[PDB]
Amino acid sequence: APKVIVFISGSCLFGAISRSLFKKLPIPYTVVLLILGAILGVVASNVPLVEEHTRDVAHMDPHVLLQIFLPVLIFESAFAMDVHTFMRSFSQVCILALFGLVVASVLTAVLAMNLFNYNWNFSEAMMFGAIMSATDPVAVVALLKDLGASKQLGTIIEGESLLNDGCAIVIFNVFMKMVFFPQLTSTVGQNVLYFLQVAVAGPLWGYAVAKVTVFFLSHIFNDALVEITITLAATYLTYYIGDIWLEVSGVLAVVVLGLIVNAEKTSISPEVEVFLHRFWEMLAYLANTLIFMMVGVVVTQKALVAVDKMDWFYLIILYLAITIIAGMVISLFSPILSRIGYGLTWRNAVIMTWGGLRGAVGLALALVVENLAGNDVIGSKFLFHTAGIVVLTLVINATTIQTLLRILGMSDISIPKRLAMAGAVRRIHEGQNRTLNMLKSDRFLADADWDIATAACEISDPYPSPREFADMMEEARLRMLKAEKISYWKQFEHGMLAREALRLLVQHAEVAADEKDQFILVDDLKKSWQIKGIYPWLKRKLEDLISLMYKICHHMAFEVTINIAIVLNIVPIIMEFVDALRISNYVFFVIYAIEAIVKILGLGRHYIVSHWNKFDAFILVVALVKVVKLFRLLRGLRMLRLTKALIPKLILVVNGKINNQLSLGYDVGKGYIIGEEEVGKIIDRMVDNKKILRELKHISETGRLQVVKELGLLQREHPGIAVSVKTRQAIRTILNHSRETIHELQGAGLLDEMEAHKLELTVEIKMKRLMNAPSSIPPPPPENLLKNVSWLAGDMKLIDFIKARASLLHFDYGEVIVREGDESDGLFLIVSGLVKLYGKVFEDYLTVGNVIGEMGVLTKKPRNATVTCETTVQVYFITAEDMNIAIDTFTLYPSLEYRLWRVVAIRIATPLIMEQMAFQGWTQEKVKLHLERGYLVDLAESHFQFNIDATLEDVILINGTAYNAHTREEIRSPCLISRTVHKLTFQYTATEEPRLFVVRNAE
Amino acid sequence: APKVIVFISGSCLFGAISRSLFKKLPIPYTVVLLILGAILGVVASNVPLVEEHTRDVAHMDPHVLLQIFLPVLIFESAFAMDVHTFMRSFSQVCILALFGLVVASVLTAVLAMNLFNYNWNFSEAMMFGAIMSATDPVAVVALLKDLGASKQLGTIIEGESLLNDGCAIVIFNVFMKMVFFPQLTSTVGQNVLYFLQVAVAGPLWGYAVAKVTVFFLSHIFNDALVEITITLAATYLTYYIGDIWLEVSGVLAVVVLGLIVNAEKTSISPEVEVFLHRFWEMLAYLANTLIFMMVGVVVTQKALVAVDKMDWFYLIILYLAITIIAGMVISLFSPILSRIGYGLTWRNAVIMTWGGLRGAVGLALALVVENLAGNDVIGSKFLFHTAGIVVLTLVINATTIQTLLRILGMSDISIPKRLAMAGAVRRIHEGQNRTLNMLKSDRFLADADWDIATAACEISDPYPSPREFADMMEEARLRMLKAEKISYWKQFEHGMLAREALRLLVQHAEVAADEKDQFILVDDLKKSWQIKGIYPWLKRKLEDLISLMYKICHHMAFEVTINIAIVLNIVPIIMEFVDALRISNYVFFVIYAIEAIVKILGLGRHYIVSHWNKFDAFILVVALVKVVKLFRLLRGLRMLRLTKALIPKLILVVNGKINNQLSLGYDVGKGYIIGEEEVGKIIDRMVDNKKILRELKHISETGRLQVVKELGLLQREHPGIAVSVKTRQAIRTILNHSRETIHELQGAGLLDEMEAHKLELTVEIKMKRLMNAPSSIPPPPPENLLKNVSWLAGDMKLIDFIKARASLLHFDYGEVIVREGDESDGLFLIVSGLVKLYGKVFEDYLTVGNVIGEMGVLTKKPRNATVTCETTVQVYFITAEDMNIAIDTFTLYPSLEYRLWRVVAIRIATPLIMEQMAFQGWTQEKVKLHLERGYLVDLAESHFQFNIDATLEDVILINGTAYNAHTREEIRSPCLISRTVHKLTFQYTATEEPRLFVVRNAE
Repeated sequence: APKVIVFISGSCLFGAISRSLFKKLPIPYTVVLLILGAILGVVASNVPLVEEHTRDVAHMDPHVLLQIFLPVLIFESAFAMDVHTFMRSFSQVCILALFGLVVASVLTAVLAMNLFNYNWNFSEAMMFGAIMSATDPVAVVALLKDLGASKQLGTIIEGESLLNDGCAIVIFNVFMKMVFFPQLTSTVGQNVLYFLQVAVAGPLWGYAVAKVTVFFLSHIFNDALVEITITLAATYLTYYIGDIWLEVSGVLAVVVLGLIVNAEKTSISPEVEVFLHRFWEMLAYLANTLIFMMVGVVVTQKALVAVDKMDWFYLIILYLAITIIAGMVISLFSPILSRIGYGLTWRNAVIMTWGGLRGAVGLALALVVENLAGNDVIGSKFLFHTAGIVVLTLVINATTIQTLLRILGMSDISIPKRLAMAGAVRRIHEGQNRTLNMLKSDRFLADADWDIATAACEISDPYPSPREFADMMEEARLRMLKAEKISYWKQFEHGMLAREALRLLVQHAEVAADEKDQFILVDDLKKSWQIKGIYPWLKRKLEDLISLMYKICHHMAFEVTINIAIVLNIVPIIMEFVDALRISNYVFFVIYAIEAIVKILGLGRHYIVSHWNKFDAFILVVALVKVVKLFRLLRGLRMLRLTKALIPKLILVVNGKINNQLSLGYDVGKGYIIGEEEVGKIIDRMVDNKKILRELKHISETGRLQVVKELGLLQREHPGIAVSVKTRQAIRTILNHSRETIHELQGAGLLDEMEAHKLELTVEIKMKRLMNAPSSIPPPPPENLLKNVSWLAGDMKLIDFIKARASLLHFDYGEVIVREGDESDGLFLIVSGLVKLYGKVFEDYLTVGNVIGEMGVLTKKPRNATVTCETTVQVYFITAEDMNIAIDTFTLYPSLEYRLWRVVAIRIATPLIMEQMAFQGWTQEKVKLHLERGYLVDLAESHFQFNIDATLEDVILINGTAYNAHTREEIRSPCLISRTVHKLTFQYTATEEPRLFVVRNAE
Repeated sequence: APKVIVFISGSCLFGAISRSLFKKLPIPYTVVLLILGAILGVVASNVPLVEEHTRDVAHMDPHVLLQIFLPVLIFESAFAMDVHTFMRSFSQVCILALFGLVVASVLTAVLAMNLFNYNWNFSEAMMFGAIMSATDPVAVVALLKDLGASKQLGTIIEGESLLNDGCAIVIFNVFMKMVFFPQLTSTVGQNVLYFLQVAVAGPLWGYAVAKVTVFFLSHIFNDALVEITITLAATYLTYYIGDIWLEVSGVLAVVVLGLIVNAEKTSISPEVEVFLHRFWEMLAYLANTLIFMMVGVVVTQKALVAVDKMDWFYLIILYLAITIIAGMVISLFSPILSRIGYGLTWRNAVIMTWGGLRGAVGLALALVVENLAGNDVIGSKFLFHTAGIVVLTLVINATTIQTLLRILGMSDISIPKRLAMAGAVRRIHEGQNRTLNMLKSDRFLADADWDIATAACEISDPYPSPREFADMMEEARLRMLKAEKISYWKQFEHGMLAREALRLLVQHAEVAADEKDQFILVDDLKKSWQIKGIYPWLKRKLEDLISLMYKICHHMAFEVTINIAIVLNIVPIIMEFVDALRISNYVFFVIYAIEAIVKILGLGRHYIVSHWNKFDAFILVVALVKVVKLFRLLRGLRMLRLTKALIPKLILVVNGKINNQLSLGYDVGKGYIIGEEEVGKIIDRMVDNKKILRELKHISETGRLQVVKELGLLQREHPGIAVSVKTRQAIRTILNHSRETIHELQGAGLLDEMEAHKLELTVEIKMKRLMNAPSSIPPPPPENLLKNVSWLAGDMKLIDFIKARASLLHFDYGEVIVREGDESDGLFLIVSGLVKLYGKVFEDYLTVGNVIGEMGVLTKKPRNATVTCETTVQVYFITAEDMNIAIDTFTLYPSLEYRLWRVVAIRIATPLIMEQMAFQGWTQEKVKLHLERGYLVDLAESHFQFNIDATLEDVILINGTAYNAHTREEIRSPCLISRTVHKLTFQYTATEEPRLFVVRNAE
């Protein structure tokens, strides 16, 4: 009976000890595992009891390593990494990784032939080179994450190393079959078929299983166990079907699964994500520690009795050569691949060519070779050289990478840490001092040991002239970039931005920051919503043209019955090409009679269908009838009916792809617009030069106008996808705000924990259902647009009155609707097309669902902005006389005048509160939500005098000329009343009736 | 080769299907698993291919069920439940569960003897009863959690059922050995020793392994993988060592390990807790579904071919009998055990005697019996009756428990849902409507489909006269209880309360709520800090009196060298009772010479120690020397030096127990005091009767005074533990507030996600290090108390000046220190003892570290409260003339006068802002932290006139008479200035100087 408990338990304990005790040291903890295994190996070589307890795990079957350890170690790497940045340039990175591994393997094999004195063939040398061409970027990515070189460079090298490991395993298997099992006699055509089976069919199987898994996972709500078990069983079944068919070369399939399931994380609950990540991390950790222990013991016991001085000399030469060729491949390949957008600097190339640590994949392959070799010296040489190279890398490179980085670019933390991390630690210290001073004046903690608290609560920092004009210009540019980054992050924390859009925006900000003089250029951002114009649009266009029983027999299972008949009939169809013939013939005749009477009924359909009717008639003609062997399969061509119902599914999937691109484009554009709008208000009081601030305002306005025009045209091009994405945005905003309300209720004590958990559960169910919505919502008719206006919704009589007196107007390109200075003819409502509103110095673009001329119909003022049609525009026109009639008709508390004045009041009051800036962090959304709570009260009830309390947070003058009760303080609209005022009255003037907007505090 | 992949995969798939499809249905999903297994069993009995694919998992070895399935199913139940309420009355619940299972098993066995026609012995019948005496409370606890009957009743029944399952397994094994393996022979002594091995040694082994595991887990910081692997390996090794020694009776050891590890959750990171809980949940889920599938197929294939009508009749009679005896045991046992503090009602007893569902433990035992029986009909009868009883319970009881509850107590949701859940949903709806109205007036989402958003964003509700005087009295009492519960929850969310203290307080509130007329009585709360007065205090007292080389050779390894020598010498000592004798004798002689020269050196220690020197001399006398066999072990009695170093460890563990009790007591007392203090201010403006509010204020004041006096005496009794717990409270408060500051920085965009993660990591490391602090911090000397005063700290010259002129006064019980009306002699500082400050109608208790008479030395006003010594009090006295000299000496910006005025200003201004309550949700802590930011500015610099801005949040008049610039507004101190005021000036009056406190808004 084999003894394994002590070895596994001791490996776990020693891994914990080495992991905890080598946290601070720069050396990796795995070399400690290697030396511990070496000591255990020499002890077992001396002591027989330790040998008995060690021999059953130290010398295992090679299929344990090939079938259990390597799939886990590769799947954890594939599953752990983020893919949304790596899968943008997936094909090119795949090509780069494959080419690099192939060339490095060939140079290592040539070195193994000419330099080494062992009589080694090309197959043995190529397996040798494939072993020593598998790297590990863990140190490089760890030291590049915190240094802030790029978040788009660690993912690239991570994915490249993952593909490197996969192809290294594949070629190792290909050459191991030739070396150790030479009885096989596959030909050139068989080799080509095997290459097609490995490099194409495997990833396709993994992709299909992954797609089915996400499809079934998206329909499970509030069940963590079902999702976890389904995901794990799908992983095992993918591995098993790949393993029994492609042997160890069928790892690529599971790799693909690990990527695809990682990409579609929205169908997986976050608790399921964290559980699966920790699960696979623990499995890979156990495999890693076991591999290092067993290679240590088996390299001390066996491979250290057949070594000479020439072996050590060859190990040193090979260590030099692998570094030389690792530099050579990146020198000859990476500068050509400048299309990545992450062009190599002098520091980055040397960092990623020096931190090429070796890992446990090559050690496992060397273990497999040593097990398969037997008593031959080839396994001993393989294990000795692989272990020596791993040791040399893990010492020298892993300890000297930081020193090399300091030599290259001083390893300096730069500004992000120089200043930011200083602010936080200074204000954290001040808050802690304030809390401690509050605690010292308590009544119950007055006897606490304050030395202990003070010492154990503080934290530590982890880390005129043209020249003057250029200096303030650079300072203002850096300040604007910093403020834009703050705005993007604040938009993220409120749930108004997705993670990918925020990452794109901050990547553009960081790219523009380190340049000498470059702001956020629209051309870099334009590659977020322009990606629709590829083959998906053409494919959707091509499929658009292709597409008593049609209504009475119509149901959710009308054609599904025929589809079920096809699915039931494929099984007797498919057995002919792969006794029981009589029953199959009888059911064939029954189904043929059924479809014959179906076609007889369809003869009354007036032959409307052109393709499907002809194909069904041909099918019936074939079914009604050595040519017998041919006719046995000729009747089996009855799959012409599946492609009739498959066209909508392909249309749906191309709609999903277009929507997935358009959502990211819209998020990027909206975030940029909001960031510029906030930064223009922020930088107004932080610049001490009129020319500099004028230039900054000009460039910001130009960029914002270009972005908004492009977004409007993108909406115009395809309405269904735009309506779908905007609806999803609105629903996400509402759900996020309701979740915030739930959390605020829970914090105030008014909600128990279980009640809050139930409400949060309902909110998450609604979010998961929203994330699987239709990807193309049809645009609404203009009547729905007229009925859904903010000041018209809810009143059926008013809706009928306005709809009866409204007219439709159509305008072409270049027409002018209304010029400046003219009297207000009426009120517009854009229902189709973009339009440009320009006047006095300002210019904006209005799109569908927008209203023009509310101020003109309210205050009877002349127009002040010319409106020109950018496209063919359809508008709704309401005459001003009808608007006056409707105003004088409705006299309820939700008055037409009241709502009409409230809308323009909020619209004119938001910029004043934004420009005020008596605080910080007052975003446009939270300013708008603060102004929404406020209301205006007519002065007729209060005898034209208002008494000011301090319960108001802000008071704004939206109309007329103010007159306070002290010295008749006179102010002009629109203006934010000065903080130091008193109670104000008003005089009834028939020419102008002033009105004001007052906002209370939060209850 | 066996085929198992299809069966396991289909079991997982069918479990997912049944679990998802039967969420809404009231029936449990496991009966669907049973019918699916039955259909598969009849198909395999017909079709041979399905039989080949089913027979290898359907008919497994019984040791797979005994060694893998039952340990997992019991450990998951033990590990999942919370224990801090169940382990309060652990021994009594254990006794109750054991007695109930024993009697019910007896009753069942008698029924299986007399009624059934099978010739069954006592052992077979007792194994039958042990199989059918194992229940499952899952439905009862699920329907009692949401109903809100009691949070202290679900845990009790959960633990009782867990112990029931464990003892059922134990007795099943005991009788299965007698039934199926009768070759063994048992005596009285052998059976007694086996009982001692099972019922004592196993739980002790589990407890010891658990203690070692928590000890090693508490020293690991920032390593999830190490903690997870150590915990899982500890679980396996506990199971293995218990297994190979006790067979299936190691479940007690693994249950003890699960409970003890779950109790000590503070040494385990929360991510580790959630991972381990999900891991064991998934394992138990797989075991459950597999067991139900194979019992279905086996009962269909085998047990359904040997049944008669009499078998069904006996099944019905047994189903009635098990319910009858389940009622009988709870009728005869539970009313006696009413000492737990959770008495049984009429509804609860019937609910917990009707919802006795059967589970997979009994099914697994029946499968084991069926496997062991062979071709005998006993296994068929066992499986048939067990499966029938499980089916009948899972249908009838699991579907009719809700109907029975609605018959008993209407299953009505009561008030907590009637009102609370209505407020939240109404408010949530209003917030959603506000957000939607904000979104409709946007510029980019103006074309969204608002019908879809409106329909998919709304949520649904889950659910004079004495009589008049009594009505308002009841309304006021319910309002006070609700406000107290809100205050306790708000204290929890701020981190000022622990979970156990909050649970105790809300349990007392709910207990007092449903009574006719009963407030929060101090006697119920007194059982939180009175639990010190048990044997731990006496044990600590008894151990207190027991306890050139002592300093020069002293180090961290001085006596540890001798301890290491003892640890090295036990191995040659212990082998005598269990060739190599010469080396052992030589090292014995070497160690004896070493300790002889140690005693020679110790001869110069003047023979100071009495016990240890005598024992060491006796050890040396023994070591310097068929009696040879006795002397071979006589020299082995050298374990008298470990108990010298073991006394401090036992003192430390009893200190830890005392501290663990005292922390809960202090938290309960502090939370009650704060809740009463807030509720007294809240209810002031919510009561419309002077008599009712006077009575409520009187009872609240009496309770608060009693609690604060008891807490002061508890501090007085033992200073070290009190200082330790108060220091831990202060450090926890500071760390929580710093974490809040980090989150607020992250929300405002000024901190990146990675920087915030690093700062949070440092905060969690500090919290984990704080949770493992010493449990007895020595009290400070009075000099440290004088140097740590809030208005004296930081100034070394002032500290020296005050310390030079301070005197120490000692007073006994009953003395009066200063009476009312007398002139202020000076300033006090309590450094030892409790003291009572009573005067004018008010009365309070002051403890160490408190200052009396600051107002008297500031404003030179006569004393207004007599101060009487409740105990022997040591105080620090500073003369008033020296205080005046110090005031007139220091003239820097931190003035003594300014600091004293700020302290008394915050002290006098906190109640005014507390009473104002302009915005609800104002806690005392937040009011204090808001007042801390404010400062007072002297009127001499501003020419005795102050200009009011609206940048102030609150203005308070702490001294003098105010005189505004309008009508010379006159107000008297202390008073909160009316919100409607203007800029005020002041006149220089030599007799009294008005001073005021102004607080700005948040930047």
